[PDB]
Amino acid sequence: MRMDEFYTKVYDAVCEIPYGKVSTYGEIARYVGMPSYARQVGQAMKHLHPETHVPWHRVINSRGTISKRDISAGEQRQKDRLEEEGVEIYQTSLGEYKLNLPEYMWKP
DNA sequence: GCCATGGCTAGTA
DNA sequence: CTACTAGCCATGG
Repeated sequence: MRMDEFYTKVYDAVCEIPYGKVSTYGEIARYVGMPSYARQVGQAMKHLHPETHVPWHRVINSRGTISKRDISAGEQRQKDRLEEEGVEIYQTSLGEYKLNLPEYMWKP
C-alpha cells in the first residue's frame, strides 16, 4: 500500500477513538496493519489542517505521556484539550504532561 | 544515492 | 523513575 492509503486508514482509525479515551502512536500503527510505522503515525497527525475534525489530541506516546513535539511548547494544546474531555492529567518533576494509560486507553 | 529531522519504541541499565 | 541505545522509516534538500 501507499502513503495516502496509509494516511487515510490512520485517520479512519483515530476518528474511532471514543471521546475522553485515548490511544497510542504505536497501537494505531499496529491497528492499520502497519506494525512498524509508529513514527509515521506521528507525522500523519502532525499534518492536519488545524480545522480538522480528527481527534489528533487522543493520540499519545506509548508511555502514556504527551510528546515533546519539540519545535516549541504548543502541545500545551493537546493537554488543554484532553482535559476538556475531563481526562485527568498530571505533571512530572521535569514537564512531561502525563496520564493513567490503563485507565484511559481505548481497548477495543 | 546522501543526509539530517522527526508527536516513536522496545530494550537496557 | 530517568537516560540511553537500537532499531524503525518517510521527508525534504
